[PDB]
This record gives sequence, structure tokens and C-alpha cells, in this order.
Amino acid sequence: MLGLKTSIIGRRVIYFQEITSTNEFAKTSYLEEGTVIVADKQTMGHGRLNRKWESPEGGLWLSIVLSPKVPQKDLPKIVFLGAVGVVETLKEFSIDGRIKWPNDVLVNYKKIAGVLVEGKGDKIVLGIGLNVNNKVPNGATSMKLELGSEVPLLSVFRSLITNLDRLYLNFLKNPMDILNLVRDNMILGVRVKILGDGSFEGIAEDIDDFGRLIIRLDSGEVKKVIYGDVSLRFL
Amino acid sequence: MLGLKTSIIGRRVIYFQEITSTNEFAKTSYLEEGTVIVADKQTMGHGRLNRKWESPEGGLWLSIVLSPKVPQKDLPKIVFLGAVGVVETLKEFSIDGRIKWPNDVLVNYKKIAGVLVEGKGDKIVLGIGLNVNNKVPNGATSMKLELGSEVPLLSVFRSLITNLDRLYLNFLKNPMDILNLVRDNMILGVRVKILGDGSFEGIAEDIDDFGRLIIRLDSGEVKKVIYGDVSLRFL
Ligand SMILES: Nc1ncnc2c1ncn2[C@@H]1O[C@H](COP(=O)(O)OC(=O)CCCC[C@@H]2SC[C@@H]3NC(=O)N[C@@H]32)[C@@H](O)[C@H]1O
Ligand SMILES: Nc1ncnc2c1ncn2[C@@H]1O[C@H](COP(=O)(O)OC(=O)CCCC[C@@H]2SC[C@@H]3NC(=O)N[C@@H]32)[C@@H](O)[C@H]1O
Repeated sequence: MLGLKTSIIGRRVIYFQEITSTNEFAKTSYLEEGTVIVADKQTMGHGRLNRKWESPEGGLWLSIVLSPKVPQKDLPKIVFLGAVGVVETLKEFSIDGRIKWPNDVLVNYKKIAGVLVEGKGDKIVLGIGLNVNNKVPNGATSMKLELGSEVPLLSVFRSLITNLDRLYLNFLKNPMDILNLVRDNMILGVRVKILGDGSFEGIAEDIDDFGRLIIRLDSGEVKKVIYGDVSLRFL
Repeated sequence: MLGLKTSIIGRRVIYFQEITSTNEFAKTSYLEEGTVIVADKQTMGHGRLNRKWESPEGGLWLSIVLSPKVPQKDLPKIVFLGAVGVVETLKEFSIDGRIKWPNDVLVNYKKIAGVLVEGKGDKIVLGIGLNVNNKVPNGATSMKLELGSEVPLLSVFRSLITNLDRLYLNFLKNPMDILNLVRDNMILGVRVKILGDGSFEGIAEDIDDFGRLIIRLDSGEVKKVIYGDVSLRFL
């Protein structure tokens, strides 16, 4: 009854009034590629590790099952598909979303969305949490807060699914294309602090051909940060 | 992201762009009570007894998983729950539908919806097909044809699920209530013919406490028609 016209993402949609976590349900259940798991609220939503992701009613909490047939070397770029998809949807609603490498979307440096990709073999789960009309924690913002008025959640869902399907289809044929879109929508040219096994500061210059964040330290040393157990902090 | 407020029916919804039959999928898949299976189009939609149910885009094709902890005796009234639900939704949209025993909903004697209940063991599958914006078979009708305008399909879905949840919750406590609702919304006092072996004709007087159609033959003989492979023609 939703009348989705996408090719892969959105072929099927499983909606829940409440769920523990759409990413967990998607990882655990036997699902077809393109199936979207979405819930009004999550009781055990999580980000990066197992850090809690606030998922109250009013936001868009979903996960997408993917089985990309592209080269193994390209797989790490799925998180960017989610971030760019969110940015494109935000621009459709006239909200200035910008990507904070590697998985966050900010509006005036406040976190409006987070992307979490989890994989086990050939099955990849793309999770996206976007604050729409819900209350948010400190350090965050929402579409409603930025626009000053409520936004139809279903409209945001339709927009995002349409964008993700297009991005995913093109990723299958041109896996390098997404990097261009990321660079064009990412926060760069500013000082950042990279937190991981230790920490260092420098200018976030760009992302390379593998999506690694290129940082120029003050002494001129160039470091390449790869996606993993590393966080980014703006100064 | 649908924000459904129902108690049981609609706690979970599985949407398909395309499916063979929502009833078949509901019967062969483990699903919690209240799960709704809905699709934009069915390629193998079917009716009460070996007949195809045209399910093109624009219509509302869905199935609901139920597991009524009620006496065996009542199980056969589930079809009425669907029929009455459709009648209530149509009324909300300014359409006067009437029930043609035992599972049809007509508008000015033109079929606008059909109900199909299948008990395959543990669960009971309540299937409902309602013509909204889709093209229909000759002699049939749709909400769009009745209103002369495009009706938002999702609004019809929301309305119907809301009505069905209420009817079902009440049914679990007061199983006989549905009968009078059917009587007040069913086509009675007219002549009908029961086809097949032992065929006969008479006036459809009412439905009894078991949902059987009570027919008065011209001879004065009274016959009770049960659910099943029954074919009924208005004379
Ligand atoms: N609603 C919210 N908006 C902005 N920040 C939040 C937030 N809820 C919690 N936070 C904070 O932001 C941090 C998020 O950590 P990360 O940057 O590593 O992590 C992320 O940004 C990934 C979040 C993915 C969420 C979606 S919801 C659908 C799917 N199902 C799930 O269970 N997860 C995914 C936490 O440390 C929190 O303190
Ligand atoms: N779309 C339509 N609108 C009105 N009449 C139709 C129609 N499609 C077919 N018909 C005719 O109406 C009669 C219907 O037969 P019955 O009275 O036995 O049967 C019914 O009316 C029950 C139909 C149930 C349909 C739903 S769709 C969701 C779920 N998934 C399924 O596969 N089925 C259920 C047939 O003899 C057809 O000629």
C-alpha cells in the first residue's frame, strides 16, 4: 500500500511499533536483499560499539539488508552511502547536513544522524538513525529543531529510501562514485582530533581513494585514518 | 515510522512491492499475532474457492495473522470481522457498503471487496481485498469509481487497521457482538439460489447464532446454509 518504486532498497519493508534494535533484527533474521526494517522506537538502539542510541518516537530508525556483489575492496564504502543518502534527504527539506567522517551527519556541528554498518560474510546491514520530530540528547539536533516545525515522518522515509536505492544501484556499477559525493558533502579544511590508540591533531584535508581521512599534522606529517575503532573530534 | 496506535492488529506490518499472495505468505511464515502482510500487487491473489482475485496496483491487498483464544465454535465469525471492518472504513469515506453473505461487500450491488479467512492450524489468516484506485473486473467497483477521485491508499489502510483492531479486541471478549453488526449491514429479505447438488431457492431471512444463512423456501421449508464451498446467486 506504500507504492514504493525503488529497484532494490524497499522491495520489502518490515515496520514495528517497537523493537529492540532494527540493526540486530536485520543481522539476526533471514531477510532478502533490499528489505528495510523500521520502527517507531527502539528500546535497545545502539551506535558504534554498544553505546546507546536514543530512539524515541518521532525519529527515523531503520536498517537495510544489502548483499553487494562489488569487489571486497569497495565494501568499506557502504557507510558513506548512508551518510550521503541522509544529506541528500536533508537538502530536499532545505536543511544543511554535512558529513563528519566517517559516519555522522551534522547541522551546525550538532549531530542529526548516525550511520552504523555491520557485516557478517556477504550479508551487510546498513543502519541509519535520523532525528526528525523526536526529543534529542545534548550535542544533537533534529529536522524539527532546525526547521522550526514538524516534518511528516513518512515523507522523510520515502525521500531517504528513494535516495538510497539510487545511490546503491550506482554503487554497484561505479563503486568509486560515492567518494566524490562524500568529499562534496564532508566537513574538511578544519582542525580535528583523532581518537583511537592514542590521539593526534591536524587539518582534515580530504578522503583518499579508499575513503581514508587524510590528516596533515602541524609538522607536515600526513596520516591516513582508516575506518575502524577510531573517533573524530572537532576543535 | 507509520506510528500505528493499534493494540494488536498492526503491531508489525510487512509490506511488499509485489507478492504471490499475502494469505499464502501469512500461512507459511512464522509471524506474531497481529502482523499485517500487505502488498502493492499480488501475482497469485485468490478468492474463497479456486478463483483468481485481480490484485493490480492501486488496491488494498492484505492479510492479518490472528490466534483467537476463543471457543472453537466462534472461529467461523472471523470473516465477519473483516467484512464489517471494510463496511466501517467505507462509511468513513462516504461510501455505503453492504455485506453479501458470507464474505462480500457490495456498493449498489457491485462488489468492492472480498474477505478470505484461512485457518491452517495454529494461526488464522484474515485476508481482505478492497478496490481503491485500481482497475476492476466488469460488474465490480472501487472507492475511486464511487467517489470519482483518487483516494490516498495509506489512509484507507490506517482506517481499516484501526477498525479491525477494535473489532477484534472486542470479539475476544464478546464474540457474539459481531453477529448483530453483520445483520444490520447485510443484504437480507431478498431471493437467492444455492447452486450445486441439492440446489434450491428461497428468501435470505437472516443469519443465525452460528453465522449460517437462513433461507425460507417457497414451500415454507427452512434451510441453513453453512460456510464452505458455497456459491450464492441473487434472483
Ligand atoms: N538520537 C541521537 N542523536 C544524536 N546523538 C545521539 C542520539 N542518541 C545517542 N546519541 C549519542 O551519539 C553517540 C552515537 O555513537 P556513534 O557515533 O558511534 O554511532 C552512530 O552514530 C551510529 C548510530 C546508528 C543508529 C541506528 S538507529 C537504526 C539502527 N538500529 C540501531 O540499533 N542502530 C542503528 C553516542 O555515544 C550517544 O551518546
Ligand atoms: N479485484 C476484484 N474486485 C471485485 N471482484 C473481483 C476482483 N477480483 C476478482 N473478482 C471476482 O470476485 C470473485 C471473488 O471470489 P470469492 O467470493 O470467492 O472471494 C473473495 O471475495 C475473497 C477475496 C480475498 C482477497 C484477498 S487480497 C489479500 C488476500 N490475499 C489473497 O490471495 N486473497 C486475499 C471471483 O469470482 C472473481 O470473478
